[PDB]
Amino acid sequence: SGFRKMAFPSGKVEGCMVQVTCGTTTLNGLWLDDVVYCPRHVICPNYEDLLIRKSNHNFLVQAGNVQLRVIGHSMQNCVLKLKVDTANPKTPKYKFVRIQPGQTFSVLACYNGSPSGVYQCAMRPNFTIKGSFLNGSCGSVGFNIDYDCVSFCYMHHMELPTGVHAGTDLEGNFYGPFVDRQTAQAAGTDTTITVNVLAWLYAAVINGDRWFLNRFTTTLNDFNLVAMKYNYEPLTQDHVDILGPLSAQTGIAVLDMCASLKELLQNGMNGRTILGSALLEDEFTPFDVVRQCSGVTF
Amino acid sequence: SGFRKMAFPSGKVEGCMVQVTCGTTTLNGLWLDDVVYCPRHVICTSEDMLNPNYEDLLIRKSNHNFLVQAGNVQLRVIGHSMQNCVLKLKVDTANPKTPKYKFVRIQPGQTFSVLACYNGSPSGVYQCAMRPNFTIKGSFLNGSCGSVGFNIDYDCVSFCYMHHMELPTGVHAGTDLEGNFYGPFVDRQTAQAAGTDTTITVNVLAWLYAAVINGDRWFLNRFTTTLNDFNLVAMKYNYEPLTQDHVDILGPLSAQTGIAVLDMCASLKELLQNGMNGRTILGSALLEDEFTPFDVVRQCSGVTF
Ligand SMILES: CC1(CS(=O)(=O)N2Cc3ccc(Cl)cc3[C@H](C(=O)Nc3cncc4ccccc34)C2)CS(=O)(=O)C1
Ligand SMILES: CC1(CS(=O)(=O)N2Cc3ccc(Cl)cc3[C@H](C(=O)Nc3cncc4ccccc34)C2)CS(=O)(=O)C1
Ligand SMILES: [Cl-]
Repeated sequence: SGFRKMAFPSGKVEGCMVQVTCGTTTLNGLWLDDVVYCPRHVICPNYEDLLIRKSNHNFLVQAGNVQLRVIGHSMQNCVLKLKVDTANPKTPKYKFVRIQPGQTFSVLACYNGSPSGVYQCAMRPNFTIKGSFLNGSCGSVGFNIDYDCVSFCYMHHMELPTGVHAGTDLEGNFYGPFVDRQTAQAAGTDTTITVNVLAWLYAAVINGDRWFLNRFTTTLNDFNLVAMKYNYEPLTQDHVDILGPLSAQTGIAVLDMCASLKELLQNGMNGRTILGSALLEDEFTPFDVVRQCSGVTF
Repeated sequence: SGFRKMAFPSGKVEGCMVQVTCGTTTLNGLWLDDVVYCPRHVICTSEDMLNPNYEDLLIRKSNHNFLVQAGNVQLRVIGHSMQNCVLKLKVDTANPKTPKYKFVRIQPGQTFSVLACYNGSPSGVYQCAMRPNFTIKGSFLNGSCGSVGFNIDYDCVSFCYMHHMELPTGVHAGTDLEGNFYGPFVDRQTAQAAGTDTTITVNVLAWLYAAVINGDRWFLNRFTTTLNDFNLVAMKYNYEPLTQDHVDILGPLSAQTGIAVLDMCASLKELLQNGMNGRTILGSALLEDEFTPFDVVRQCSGVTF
């Protein structure tokens, strides 16, 4: 029993965190094999003009108490790739993956190449993440683990005026319409991840919370007409198919649970909670619910 | 900016998790130097759990009855002893991944990270608090016994909890690493229930100061209160009494934000009376009590917004 916001064990990622310094800027880098990956703004804009003026010895890379020697450098989109002399002996099995909004991941927040905390979060529909970062956190990474392979999906770059965060995949492509520079940019209006709220309602049923269930069902079209009015993402047939296993386990059809979500949206909770929460939670995917309500290990 | 429920990086603890098997029971163990620590109920059958005599069950065992597995390697058990509700298995190999560590016993209201494991393999990490009734609201399934709670201060891992059992309400009970249970609980399947739970007042206050540091002041008022009048009101909402020690501990956050502890106490009294009125505090519609004053200073900036 119990339902917590759970992150993946961070050990395989901790062994990759390094400190990168260029002049007066200090941020975090990801050391995989003989390459250190970090935000290109560490050189700060015309990034190719700023980069051509730098030499290998201008980049100071520190792994623990050891200084790594930079022997080459190149840029790929908004990420800087620093070739080093030493391959990381702690390099795990890994892949670089680009996630979609609504997907969740673990974040290992670092300052000065040292990991300080781990938390779970989701890529919002507006492509921002509601993270917890201070100055020096740039270059901190987001990841998922599938068996023994770490899938790197996010690298932190900046904070927006509303306190939310923006970053790139590990190939340096931004999530969202953002740019790496000091300019007027704001997060778009955000929406609730409908397939995630539904998965979290199934997790509540699994843990013995059934007060919100009703005898009613709905059509997918009628549900979406209601959901659009509460700034909820449209629910697709793919989402319905993905919720199939949880529907079969609890005996509650996906459209049956949608009628419960419609009633919660029009009437509220009435002084009640679901899994210790007075809000409808949208940062657990259907896979996160199945993984936590089973013993999947790494 | 931002305020998340943050756990400590789990790497130093992952390198200590092992699988312990005794007959038909399989659970987790903590391998530190040449000793593996695990719940003593690994020697029990499900029947035994009603009224087990652990001393009588242990005397009948030999070193080779305990199978210890670290990754794909089998560790050899060369000795065994019992210390309260924990079994200590002496092994023939010291853990090369042993971090700098200490065994600490925490008090209710304190927080810690939990590395949940099944079959000696870590599956997830989460943050939680020791409740006033000495239980923890964890996320554990069968096979999680022996999973540990910890804090990492500087490069040292302070082990404070080892998981032993799930009570009938879904809450969890366990021991410190010296095998002493937190709460009036026993490693017996007897009729035992968690005491009435209460809100950790000093933690809710710390969390209100974290919201002021992040720029939110909608809940503040022009009133103050006496400590006694605050406690008479707080008791009525099942909130823990606030002591002078708690007031002293909140001093740094009070000095940083410019809001006296008893003025923050007045704002809490008002929140309990009125509710939130469709508003949230740090993305939450409930008053949060699983962040200590130390957690807030650690996570939040030193500059108020
Ligand atoms: C104070 C702000 C950030 S900044 O001006 O300090 N900043 C400019 C800048 C521009 C482009 C790029 Cl790619 C990166 C950056 C940097 C940046 O965002 N860093 C930070 C990342 N994460 C958390 C941060 C918490 C506090 C301060 C900096 C944080 C530094 C936040 S705001 O109100 O939108 C402006
Ligand atoms: C299913 C229950 C636990 S048990 O009867 O399987 N159990 C008895 C017992 C007694 C004392 C001691 Cl020290 C240990 C144990 C064991 C125990 O609690 N195991 C477990 C630990 N943590 C999470 C668990 C989630 C599900 C199942 C087992 C879990 C085995 C929970 S309940 O509904 O109140 C009965
Ligand atoms: Cl303590």
